[PDB]
Amino acid sequence: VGSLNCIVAVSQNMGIGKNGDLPWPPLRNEFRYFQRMTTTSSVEGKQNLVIMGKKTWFSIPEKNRPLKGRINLVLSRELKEPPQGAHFLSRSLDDALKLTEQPELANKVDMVWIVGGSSVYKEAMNHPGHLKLFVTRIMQDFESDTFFPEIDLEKYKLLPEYPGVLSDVQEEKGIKYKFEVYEKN
Ligand SMILES: NC(=O)C1=CN([C@@H]2O[C@H](COP(=O)(O)OP(=O)(O)OC[C@H]3O[C@@H](n4cnc5c(N)ncnc54)[C@H](OP(=O)(O)O)[C@@H]3O)[C@@H](O)[C@H]2O)C=CC1
Ligand SMILES: COc1ccc(OC)c(/C=C\c2cnc3nc(N)nc(N)c3c2C)c1
Repeated sequence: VGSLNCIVAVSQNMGIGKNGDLPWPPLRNEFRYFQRMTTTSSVEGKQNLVIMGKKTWFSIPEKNRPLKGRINLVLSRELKEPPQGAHFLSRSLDDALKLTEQPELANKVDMVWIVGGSSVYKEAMNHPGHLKLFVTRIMQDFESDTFFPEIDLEKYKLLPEYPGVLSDVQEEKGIKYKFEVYEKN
C-alpha cells in the first residue's frame, strides 16, 4: 500500500461545497484531472483507493458511482452498510487505513486518495508522515458553506511543479483555475 494523498478543488475563499453540491458550475476538464490523478497507478494490477465522506459520495452523479477503476470507501458513523455502489464503509479515516492493511485489501490497493469533504481532509492532515495535497485553485470567489482547512506553509511546501501535472492556467465556462501540489513529511 502506497502513498497517502488528498485531492481537492477550492475557491479563492476556500470553499469546497454549497448545499451538497459544488460551489461552481461543473468543470469537466477539472473532473478529468481528478480522474487521472486518482485512478492512475504505476503498479500493474492494483487499484487506488478513494476515501470520501457520505455527502461527497452523494454529490457524485449516480452515473459516475462508484468511481470507475478505483476502490471506493465511504466514511459514515450512521450508515451500517456501504451506500449502494460503494465497495467499503468505515467509521473513521483511521479505521479505513487499518482496513487497507488487512488481507482483504492489502494486496489490492496502491495509492490512497482522500477526496473530501472538509472533515476527512482535516483528519488526513493530522496523519503523521508523508502527505501530499493536490489542490486545484479555482481563481474566483464562490458562495460556499463547507471549506478546506488552512495549509500550514511552515509544514507544507508548494512544489514548483510535479510530474504529470500541468503548470499553466486552465479555463472552462469562463472560470480560470490552476493545479498545485503541496507536500509535507
Ligand atoms: N471541491 C472539491 O474538491 C469537493 C467538493 N465537495 C463538495 O463538498 C460537500 C461535501 O462535503 P462535506 O459537506 O464536507 O461532507 P463529507 O463528504 O465529509 O460528508 C460528511 C459526512 O460523512 C461522514 N464523515 C465525514 N467525515 C468523516 C470522518 N472523518 N470520519 C467519519 N465519518 C465522516 C459523516 O456521515 P454520517 O452523518 O453518516 O456519520 C458526515 O456527516 C458537497 O457540497 C460536495 O459537493 C466534496 C468533495 C471535494
Ligand atoms: C457534478 O459532477 C461531478 C463529477 C465528479 C465529481 O467528483 C469527482 C463530483 C463531486 C465532487 C468533486 C468534484 N471535483 C473535485 N475536484 C478535485 N480536484 N478534487 C475533488 N476531490 C473533487 C470532487 C470529489 C461532481
